[PDB]
Amino acid sequence: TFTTAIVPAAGLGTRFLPTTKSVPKELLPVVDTPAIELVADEARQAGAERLVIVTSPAKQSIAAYFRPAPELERSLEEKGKTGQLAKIRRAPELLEVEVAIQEQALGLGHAVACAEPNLGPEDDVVAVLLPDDLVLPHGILERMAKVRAEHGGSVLCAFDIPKEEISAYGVFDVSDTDDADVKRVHGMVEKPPAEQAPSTFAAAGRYLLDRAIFDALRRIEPGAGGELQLTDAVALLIQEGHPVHVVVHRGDRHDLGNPGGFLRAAVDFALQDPDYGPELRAWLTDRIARP
Amino acid sequence: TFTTAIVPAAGLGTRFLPTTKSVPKELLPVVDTPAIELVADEARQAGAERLVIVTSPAKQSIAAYFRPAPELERSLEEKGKTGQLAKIRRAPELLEVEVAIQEQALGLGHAVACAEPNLGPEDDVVAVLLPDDLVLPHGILERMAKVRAEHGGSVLCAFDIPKEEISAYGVFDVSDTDDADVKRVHGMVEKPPAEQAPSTFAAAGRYLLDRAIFDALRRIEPGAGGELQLTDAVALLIQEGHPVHVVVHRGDRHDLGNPGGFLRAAVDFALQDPDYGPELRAWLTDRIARP
Ligand SMILES: O=c1ccn([C@@H]2O[C@H](COP(=O)(O)OP(=O)(O)O)[C@@H](O)[C@H]2O)c(=O)[nH]1
Ligand SMILES: O=c1ccn([C@@H]2O[C@H](COP(=O)(O)OP(=O)(O)O)[C@@H](O)[C@H]2O)c(=O)[nH]1
Ligand code: NA
Repeated sequence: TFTTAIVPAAGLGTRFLPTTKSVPKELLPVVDTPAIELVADEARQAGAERLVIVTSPAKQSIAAYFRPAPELERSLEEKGKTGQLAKIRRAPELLEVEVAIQEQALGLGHAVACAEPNLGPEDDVVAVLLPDDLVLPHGILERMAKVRAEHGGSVLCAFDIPKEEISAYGVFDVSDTDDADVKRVHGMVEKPPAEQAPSTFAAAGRYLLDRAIFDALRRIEPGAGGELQLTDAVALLIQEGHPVHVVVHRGDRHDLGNPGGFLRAAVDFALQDPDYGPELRAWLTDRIARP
Repeated sequence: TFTTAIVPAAGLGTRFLPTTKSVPKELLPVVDTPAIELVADEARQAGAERLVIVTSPAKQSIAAYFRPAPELERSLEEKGKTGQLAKIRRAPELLEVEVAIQEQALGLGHAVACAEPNLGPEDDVVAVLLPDDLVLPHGILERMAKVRAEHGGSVLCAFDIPKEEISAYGVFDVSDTDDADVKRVHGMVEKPPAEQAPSTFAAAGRYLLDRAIFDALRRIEPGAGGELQLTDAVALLIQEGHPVHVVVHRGDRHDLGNPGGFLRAAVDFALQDPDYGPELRAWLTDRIARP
């Protein structure tokens, strides 16, 4: 049981210039649907009632997407576009949405800290979903919530990636529990060489964090500019005997962080859509047989 | 010889809801570059010195895209990201851009009519580029200008589409000239059944229009709700003996009007981009051979 999910959405998306000069990265469509909607939908399916979106001053339009649009709805109703009407009603009815402002892009720990004013006394634990990761099928947070129910404390997420390929990620130092997909976390190493990787478990952008994380984020050594390393806040909770576990995702994943990975997501989803799939698959079938 | 290009961009992209509730269709990226920049570049490559973008009040932001971004530019300089800096300076430096408002989306003829106040004393001919078409590899307007230099009057654009796939388009009733890719236009049929199509030449969204089109757009019978169609204006000029020719494009084209056509564009470009091609091709080889 968490009721509040936090989405850190305050980057620029340099890798998507020049589009992200004018469009927030999180509003970019996967086929026809903004990435932020796909992440809100995952959060709702795992039981979120509220979504706190952390954004920069210039990207406040992310949240405006989740507000009703009576005029557009009326216009669409008047033209009998009932299918398109349902699509625009979906995000505003998923859950309650609020914005927290991160004044400057000081990193992920700082972003999470910026959400604390939006929490209530009922928020003993909060979900955190990074919008550049899609984790499929939906439900990693449900597996994580079961871990929290049995062990208390905080829960993280990993992908299983061979050591030869993991050096770009944070890698957990782990030991076994009674469940093979659930590991006790002793720590994390940033970007180990293959030979020094403590495991094949690479950190993924899903979190179920005890409310104690906020106090840990205030107690850690800030960075040069005021960057608060979420990883250091987790290490502090560990040192103070807070239970931290990880669930290993065994499904598919997509990385919306660069245009290449984004395009893979979009093709993957379009090919399953009966409106787009057949005609795109036939086109692709010929396109890739030629230069 | 034209210096002004008009881009009608005032539709809602219904086919891209729910994204187009918040993001103008014409700012959506093809790999990482907004559609509108690709169209602007085609215009500039045909010798346009000015872009008049016709848009709705809701979609004026398509304007800011073409403005300098000082703080963003300085940030990239400071980080030494010379290649990304060039990406964001490309659009503002392509050509002069201005905006004309279409208050309500009453059709393409009405949209073109909205750009008339932006014309100066030398705009005897104007280019029109529909932003949902890409004409590859090198556009077509330079070829159209040559036709206008030979014959006077106005020039249209067609794709060569088999009769059994042509029924979604306007189809020209034509006769031959000396040049196999230039036809004399006698008329245009809307959405003929295959067996009735007067040719395989489907109307494409490029035009080189004599200034006389604005008077034709004033004299044609408005629609049920005030919809002027460019079609009726062209037919009226033809009736009055205005010469109308069409150039048949034989190269490639993309349709950015729907999510399917848009992804085909993105995959086409990414496969030719060395940053994505080889790996994307293999990904695609596997992906299309499974549901
Ligand atoms: O809510 C957030 C999300 C990210 N970031 C930071 O902003 C950058 C993320 O940029 P993004 O994820 O948009 O990717 P880019 O394309 O800019 O590299 C990194 O420095 C993150 O630490 C942040 O401060 N707040
Ligand atoms: O500048 C323009 C461009 C289009 N339209 C009209 O708007 C509709 C098309 O909208 P759009 O091209 O965005 O496509 P959609 O996704 O809505 O079908 C057609 O009736 C066009 O004639 C318009 O009034 N002004
Ligand atoms: Na560019």
